[PDB]
Amino acid sequence: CSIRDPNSGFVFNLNPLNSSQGYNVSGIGKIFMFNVCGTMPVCGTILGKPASGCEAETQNWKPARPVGIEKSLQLSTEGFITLTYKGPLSAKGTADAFIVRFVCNDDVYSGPLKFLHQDIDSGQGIRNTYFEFETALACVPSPVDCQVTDLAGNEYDLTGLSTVRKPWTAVDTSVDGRKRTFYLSVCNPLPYIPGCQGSAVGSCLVSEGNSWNLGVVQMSPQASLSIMYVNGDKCGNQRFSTRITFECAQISGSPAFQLQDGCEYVFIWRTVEACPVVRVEGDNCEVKDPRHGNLYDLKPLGLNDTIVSAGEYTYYFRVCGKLSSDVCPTSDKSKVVSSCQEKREPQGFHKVAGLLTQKLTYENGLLKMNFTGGDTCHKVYQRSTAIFFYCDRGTQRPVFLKETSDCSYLFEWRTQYACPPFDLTECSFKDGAGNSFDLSSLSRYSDNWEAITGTGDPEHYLINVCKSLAPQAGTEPCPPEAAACLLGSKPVNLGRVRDGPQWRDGIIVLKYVDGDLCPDGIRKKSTTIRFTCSESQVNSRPMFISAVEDCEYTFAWPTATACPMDCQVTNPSTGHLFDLSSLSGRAGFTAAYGLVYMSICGENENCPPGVGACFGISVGKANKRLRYVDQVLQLVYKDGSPCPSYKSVISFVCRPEAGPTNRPMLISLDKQTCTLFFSWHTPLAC
Ligand SMILES: *[C@@H]1O[C@H](CO)[C@@H](O[C@@H]2O[C@H](CO)[C@@H](O[C@@H]3O[C@H](CO)[C@@H](O)[C@H](O[C@H]4O[C@H](CO)[C@@H](O)[C@H](O)[C@@H]4O[C@H]4O[C@H](CO)[C@@H](O)[C@H](O)[C@@H]4O[C@H]4O[C@H](CO)[C@@H](O)[C@H](O)[C@@H]4O)[C@@H]3O)[C@H](O)[C@H]2NC(C)=O)[C@H](O)[C@H]1NC(C)=O
Ligand SMILES: *[C@@H]1O[C@H](CO)[C@@H](O)[C@H](O)[C@H]1NC(C)=O
Repeated sequence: CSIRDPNSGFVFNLNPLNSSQGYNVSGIGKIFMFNVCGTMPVCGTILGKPASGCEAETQNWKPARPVGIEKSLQLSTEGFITLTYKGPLSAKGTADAFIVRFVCNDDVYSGPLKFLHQDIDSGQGIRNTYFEFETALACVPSPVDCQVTDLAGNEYDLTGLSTVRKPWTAVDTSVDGRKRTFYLSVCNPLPYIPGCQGSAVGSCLVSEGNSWNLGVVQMSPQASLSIMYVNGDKCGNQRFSTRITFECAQISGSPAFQLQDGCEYVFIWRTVEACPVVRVEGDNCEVKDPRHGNLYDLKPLGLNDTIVSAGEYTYYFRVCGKLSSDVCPTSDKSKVVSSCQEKREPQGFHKVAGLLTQKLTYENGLLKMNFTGGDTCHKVYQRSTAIFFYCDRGTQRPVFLKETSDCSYLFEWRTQYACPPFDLTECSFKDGAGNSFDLSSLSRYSDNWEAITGTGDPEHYLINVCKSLAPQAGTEPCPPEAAACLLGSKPVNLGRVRDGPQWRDGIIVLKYVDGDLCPDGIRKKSTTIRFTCSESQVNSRPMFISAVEDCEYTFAWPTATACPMDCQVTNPSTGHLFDLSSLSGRAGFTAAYGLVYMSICGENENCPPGVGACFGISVGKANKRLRYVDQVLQLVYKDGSPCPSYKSVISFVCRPEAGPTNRPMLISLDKQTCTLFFSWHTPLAC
């Protein structure tokens, strides 16, 4: 059922509206039903044909005025889209008609079908009936409002995704061969891409110098969140479509190509923009958290003037208070200075950077302060000072970020004062052998770990290491005491922090306890994290393993962190262990000069005992601290004879074949530091 707008040049398709339940509405004491670009087998059979529309009176097996033998679709005088189902020639040479108009609504897809009126010419036996059908398919390809509300009343905004300077893209290749780059836009047309322009192209595939428009910017986002772009260029008998499913997540994600269902390309987009927008203003330097319920109080940060240095300038500000420092002098009028830029001489001056304010704003889990009303910059702008507060264990000094185009001076401050109540545990332990383990690097204060489960899993798992969870984005927050959490019906506490990690039956176990009540109503849920040493897993995530009787939850985590902290050293990136013990020995070797005697990993029989190298005079004591640096193995022999302290740096370099003269060579003598630099090309370094 497809037509062209002469004003627009767009190809409209109502194809997607073929449905099976069809569409059914009341009026004039009877119910009118039909389907679109499809049949309505209920009340069918005009001749032997299945009928597109019907009529009946009810509340009914019996149909009436079956219609759909002559189907017609066209633009009227307005340039508005009309579909006519004419039925059979009853009498007097005229057929019963259904006339249905398609009216643009960006916000809905198969939007309310309302009966309008019917014209009754009894004289000519034509009972002609008139309908309106709201759809986004009627809308000409144009940019869309990118703000959404769900039925629960949570507001979102995906404008973040559309405002980017770069075009979002998902690359995807097959087992061998196929290589393609998906361009996605949100609510706005794609940026200029060679081969993809059309009218309002939302998703585009480029492969082998062929571009495909896989959906036009048509319908607004729907509520988790979804967008569909439809009416892309021909795919056999159909036209291409793209579905993007948004999911609320800690990261600023990219859209990831998931699968292809006929002519529809489906993507999953895990991003922070998809998270319910909730924002709150406070005064008296305090603000209440809408999710947890706790009160942030930043008054403690204002008990002294805060000084931050930048390049040549130096910034003074007092949190929620008047500056005490003898700079930017201004008491005149009703202006209380809270922020000052001082450019130190030369060509230095003092500029007021912000006035007193005790307003603390909370915007989607960030705390902000803006000191306004400063000295004029760029004729029209008043200098302002913004501080962004993030949760952290200790309240460290703020750091200068940048000056905006409107002379807003931006500061980040990670401080515990921005952190809800939170439990903490010692995260280093030792095994039976005395090897050191420290998982403290996996403790996250601003975010949490998202567990890896199955790809369709309706539930997500949040975990932190050796502490209770950081605050989470959304309006369904976990109980504050939880260190692990389940996110179905309600947020489920899976366990609180009690003890640190322990070597239990030859594996690293972290146990959280006293979560929500188990279904039997006598026990409380507990979580076990089983850590397994894996050098390659450097950014790894915990994999959810099992949930026994909705009571015992178990995760596994292969990670490089869980690994223990003899002339051998490990490549920190690959894990290949280089052993230089096979070269050691009191016997040792000589390097060209006069000569130089030296032994590695051990002492030499020509020098004083305990000295690694000498000539004749000690040039360094033997030692065992081997470093891997820049694909080279390195020893430093220090504390030698007096420098007219002599020292020897020995560097081992990869050589796939053992050369005809495979002995170390003195490559430098630094006279300013009395340092002897040796290089040795040996197959042992590969
Ligand atoms: C801490 O608090 C202070 C106080 O709240 C905040 O500082 C303020 O920042 C405001 C920006 O939101 C700024 O308002 C601006 O007033 C200027 C005066 O010239 C006005 O030009 C700005 O107007 C822009 O937008 C309006 C409405 O759309 C337009 O009518 C106007 O022509 C300007 O349009 C352009 O810039 C917009 C963004 O600024 C663009 O969206 C828009 O596309 C358009 O771009 C064109 O012109 C731009 C140059 O102006 C150019 O970059 C672009 O290429 C195009 O050529 C706006 O009303 C306040 O002036 C400022 N406070 C003071 C004292 O001046 C500060 O943000 C706070 N810090 C934090 C953390 O928020
Ligand atoms: C309409 O959809 C029905 C059922 O959903 C399917 O059997 C049929 O092939 C579709 N027909 C057209 C005209 O697209």
